[PDB]
Amino acid sequence: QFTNVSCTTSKECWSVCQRLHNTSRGKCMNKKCRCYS
Repeated sequence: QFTNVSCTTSKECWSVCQRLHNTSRGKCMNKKCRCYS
């Protein structure tokens, strides 16, 4: 799903995603960091 968190390095979506939802896998798009199941 989407998160209002922007990014610079994929390292960021990861921790955000796993903390917020039961995930771990994440990757960012120029618009924002994004999470995946």
